[PDB]
Amino acid sequence: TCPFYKKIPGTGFTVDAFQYGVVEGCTAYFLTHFHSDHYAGLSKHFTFPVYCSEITGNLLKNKLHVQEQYIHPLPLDTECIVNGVKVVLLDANHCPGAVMILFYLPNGTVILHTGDFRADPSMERSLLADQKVHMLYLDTTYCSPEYTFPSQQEVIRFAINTAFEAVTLNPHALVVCGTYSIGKEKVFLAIADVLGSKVGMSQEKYKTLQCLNIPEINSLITTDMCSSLVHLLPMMQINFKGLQSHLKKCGGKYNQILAFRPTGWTHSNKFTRIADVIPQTKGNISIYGIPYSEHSSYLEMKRFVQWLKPQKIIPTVNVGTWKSRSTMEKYFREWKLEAGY
Ligand code: NI
Repeated sequence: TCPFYKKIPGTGFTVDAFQYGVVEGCTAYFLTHFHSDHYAGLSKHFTFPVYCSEITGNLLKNKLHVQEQYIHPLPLDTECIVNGVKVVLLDANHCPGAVMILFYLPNGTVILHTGDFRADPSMERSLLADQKVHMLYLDTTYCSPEYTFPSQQEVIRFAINTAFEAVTLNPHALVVCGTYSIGKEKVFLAIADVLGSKVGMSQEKYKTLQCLNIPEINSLITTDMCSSLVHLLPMMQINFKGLQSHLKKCGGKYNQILAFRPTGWTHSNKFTRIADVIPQTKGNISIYGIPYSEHSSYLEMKRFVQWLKPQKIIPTVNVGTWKSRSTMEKYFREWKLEAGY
């Protein structure tokens, strides 16, 4: 059935709850971002109001074929009334089009649902600063102190410097980047830019990217693989067998591949600095695993919550085991006791 943590009290609202059939009592279905664990169940057959950002709304229409009449895009940073309740969408610093939702309940309670987010100090100067939030529905993906990772800017600098050196030493090397969803576009775009190439990809993936309102996008991507020296492929194909295969396809235009796998966290983070990362190599193929995250580190999540000072926290991730639930709850208490709320 629909879990309680997908339901917003005192409203007829749900959040990221599209795989339970008709949810009894639900008058509006909010969608925080276009990732499949969250949109699961949507299709052209859906006949209830969907509320979301403009970008998420472009992907609903084009990729899932949801009917225009049921898509209700809202602008960010703007007080909006939905079925008699004041809401606000905010940038979640996750993938394109990803939002957090502020609900202002008729009774005076204020609820923030983060969706999926990477907490940032810039959030402390949005409309969140203007009033008190009583309840926080929190993206707890990396809610444990072992989860450190570098800034996004540091990771992109590593990737750009690595690719530029490799191709300047060998102008017949190909660069390949993995993808399985929207997000982490800066990886392949920043590498393409430093190399003076467009990024080459399949028709399906090009269509996906053309929904994202990225400025000057026609100048950065293409479906002509032959004219491009940065290729995007399915994350599944980022391994030695899949890469040798792909190299054969290019017809002797290239004699080396340098590939990037943007992972979330991986255990070499607890030991290794970004400056010290190394590839796995077999022959003329090298694969780099780089920790580009679009979720909060443990310290970023902690700072956000200690700034916000909510009265109650409802986790939306890792809720499936008693061990994880009990661990999260202990961090919440530490944080509250250290900060004094
Ligand atoms: Ni997500």
